[PDB]
Formats: sequence, structure tokens, C-alpha cells
Amino acid sequence: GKATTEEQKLIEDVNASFRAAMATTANVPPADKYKTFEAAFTVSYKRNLADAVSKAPQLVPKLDEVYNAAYNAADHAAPEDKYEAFVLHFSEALRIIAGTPEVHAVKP
Ligand SMILES: [Zn+2]
Ligand SMILES: [Zn+2]
Ligand SMILES: [Zn+2]
Repeated sequence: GKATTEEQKLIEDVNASFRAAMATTANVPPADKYKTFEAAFTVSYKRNLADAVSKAPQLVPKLDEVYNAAYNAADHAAPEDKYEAFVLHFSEALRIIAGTPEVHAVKP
């Protein structure tokens, strides 16, 4: 119904902002990619999360879990591995909360 349609729109907006944050690392040296990504990611994610609080507060604990999964995987990774650890767990956890059965990326 209306709630699931609004949740899906928010999940899509979160993913699009996440992809835009990844784009900011294109021409950044490896050791600076995670800090660059994280600064870009936090601005747009916080705006998306506040939209969820307003329009679909039932989604907020699920979004919190996706972010925690990603931030915590990056937190424990060695510096050279932090960016890919975030990206991998954020994208997989977002597909899990969205109910997408193919969670590990399938190559085209
Ligand atoms: Zn930890
Ligand atoms: Zn398959
Ligand atoms: Zn996987």
C-alpha cells in the first residue's frame, strides 16, 4: 500500500546518494578514498534519513542497521580495506532490508 511505496522510494533515494558518494572517490588516492567517501556520504544520508523519519518512520531502524553494518565493517578493517568494506556491507544490507533475494552482486 502507501507505506511500502514510500519505503521503496526512500530506499531508492538512499541508494542513489550512496552511489554519488562513491563517485567522489574516482581520482582520489587510495589512502584518501574512505575519508572522502564518508564525508560525502554523511551529508546526503542524513538528509535521506530525516525524510524517512518524516514519511516512513517504520523504516528508520532498518536504515540504522544498514548504516551500522557498513560503518562497523569499515571501523574494523585495515585502512587500505575500509572503503571496500563499507561499500560491500552497505550495498548488501540495503538489499536485505529491501527484500531483494540476490544479495551478493551478480556480475552482468
Ligand atoms: Zn566494532
Ligand atoms: Zn542468481
Ligand atoms: Zn557477498
